[PDB]
Amino acid sequence: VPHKSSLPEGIRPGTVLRIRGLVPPNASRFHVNLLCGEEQGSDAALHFNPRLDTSEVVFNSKEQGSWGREERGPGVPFQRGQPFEVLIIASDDGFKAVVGDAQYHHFRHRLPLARVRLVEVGGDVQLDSVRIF
Repeated sequence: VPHKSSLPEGIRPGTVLRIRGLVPPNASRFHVNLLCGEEQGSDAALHFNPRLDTSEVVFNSKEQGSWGREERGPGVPFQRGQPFEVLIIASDDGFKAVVGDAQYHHFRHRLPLARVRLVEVGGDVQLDSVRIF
C-alpha cells in the first residue's frame, strides 16, 4: 500500500520534502510522486524513481496518463538493505533532489508547481518518515 501524504494547500518555493527510509533487502524499484490531485490517474509534476534492478534513478512527469521524456540522475545512490535520506526541494525553476550528503539532480518544472496536492511513495521501500518543512 502506497504512503499518501495529502497537502491541500499545495507547496511553494522553499518547500522541503524530507524522506527517510530503508531499501528492502530484495528491492527492485520504488518511487516518490508529486501528484496534482487525489483521484486515480492524477497528473505527476514529479516522479522520482530509484531502480536498483537497472542501476538508475529515473525522473519524469505524467500528463493525461502519459509519461513524459525521461531524465536520469547519475548512477544509483541506493543499496538493498541500506537506509537513505532524500530531500526534494521546491524552487521557482524546479525541484532539487538531494541524496545523502550531496545535490543529486535538478528537475526543471514541467507542470505548474501550484498544482501539486499530494506526495505518494510506493514500490519496494520501507518508510520511516515523510516530512514537509
